[PDB]
Amino acid sequence: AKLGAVYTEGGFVEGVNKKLGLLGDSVDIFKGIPFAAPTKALENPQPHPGWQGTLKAKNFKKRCLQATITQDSTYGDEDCLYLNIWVPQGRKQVSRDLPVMIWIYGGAFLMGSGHGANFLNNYLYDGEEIATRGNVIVVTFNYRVGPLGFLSTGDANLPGNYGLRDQHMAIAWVKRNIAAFGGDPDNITLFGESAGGASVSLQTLSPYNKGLIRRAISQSGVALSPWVIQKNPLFWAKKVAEKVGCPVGDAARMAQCLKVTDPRALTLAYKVPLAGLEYPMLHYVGFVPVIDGDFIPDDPINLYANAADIDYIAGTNNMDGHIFASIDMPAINKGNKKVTEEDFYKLVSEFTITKGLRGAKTTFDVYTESWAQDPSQENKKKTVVDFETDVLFLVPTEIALAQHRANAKSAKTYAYLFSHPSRMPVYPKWVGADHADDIQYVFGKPFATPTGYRPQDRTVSKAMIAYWTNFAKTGDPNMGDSAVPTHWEPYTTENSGYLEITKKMGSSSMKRSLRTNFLRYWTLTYLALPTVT
Repeated sequence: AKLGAVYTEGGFVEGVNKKLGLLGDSVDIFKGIPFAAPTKALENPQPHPGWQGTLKAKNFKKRCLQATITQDSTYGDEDCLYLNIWVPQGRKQVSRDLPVMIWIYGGAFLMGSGHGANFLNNYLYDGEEIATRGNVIVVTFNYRVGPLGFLSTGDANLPGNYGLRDQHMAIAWVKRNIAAFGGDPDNITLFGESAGGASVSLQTLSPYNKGLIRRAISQSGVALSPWVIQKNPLFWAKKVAEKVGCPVGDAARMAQCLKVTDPRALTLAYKVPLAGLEYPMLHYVGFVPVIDGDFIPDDPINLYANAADIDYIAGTNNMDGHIFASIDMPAINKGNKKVTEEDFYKLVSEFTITKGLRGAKTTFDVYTESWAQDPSQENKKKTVVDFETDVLFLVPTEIALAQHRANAKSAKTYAYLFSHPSRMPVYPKWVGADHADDIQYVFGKPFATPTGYRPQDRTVSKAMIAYWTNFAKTGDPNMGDSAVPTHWEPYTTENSGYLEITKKMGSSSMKRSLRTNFLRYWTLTYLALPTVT
């Protein structure tokens, strides 16, 4: 079929019908639809005026102004609030009442875009595969990142979270306009990975979204992950100020100077160091969401009631912390490099800053019990990985899973562990998936570009897309248009089980207590420890 021209609040818009096979099936593709007025530096996103006639939505638009790969130069543009839609069309009647999935990309909050991940093959967030295979509409979009999206003074001079508002603007635009495209506005499901999953989590927790979101999915990132909230934004806003010439004496004088400073200078202001250096990487991402008593009313841990009727899927990857570990202690991946005990303590010492040497021991005490199964070999090395996976992703996710059940009313809750491997690990037991590995399966890359994947990869992808889009459709990953290889049991304080995703989905796929030992340590004792200042 075909949609042709569609009426949106801002006016008509025309996409591109892409024939999918030869019997009539296709997909309508809109790229570059504006959901918010061009942006003013460090100012909240505003409504879009509209345009006259028909907007030709055939090409992606610029990603938001952001640092480049080498933090050498900048690419993008401040006129980036655009979104793209994919609508699976059948052979007769155009589609209607389709669940709607809105993707929110990650990138440590410093970079990314709706088309974001790309190359000479094909962009990674293309929603054609998810759209057509799950019979759902897919929206991707851009939101301000880096200083321009999260610079904040920690008060009203410069509140921060401009990026989160952009997300909000697009989710709202979808709510009021996705019907014209054949989507069910009361069935919007948000999904994202890393900063994307933290963002999905933060949006479900914000009162600004009352009545907008029906369900949500956090892939390796929830609002509780330690890297998500910037506890001392002002410090950061000063660093930028210095570098760009603004006075760092009055919070209010420096904020108006920054609003006028060249957007590009602000973007390049701060530069994250090399690769193997001084501290852990967490200590380096600074431009992030902030607890502003407005969009994020209080610490996210006290906001879950706001997600009481939002079904929720949250999970992490097998070796989610691998790559981060491999930068704070390169030894991990060298079959001839030693892993010290003093080293690992220097590290956990860093992740436990706000808890003094006390909190450094307690943590060190818990993670070290290895009766040296491998003082410096396959074991103590992996515990370095598990420390990173736990702090950055597993534990925060488990705390959010629980906090979401404990506040549930109608909301169902589901957890997962992604363990399918895409590459030979270093050690034969460290088999699994690294950070971000899940994206390509959720986006159906094994089908998109079959030639770059193994049959097993296609199998994992087909399963994950089926679960995600049955969930988007009914709130039950098990129920919908796609068969799933195995029943996925809802998370409850009691059962508190998760589904392990691998190439061999079976009944033993449903696991339970995952290191309840550390979850327990962290929540029961570390958290209640005295925060030294």
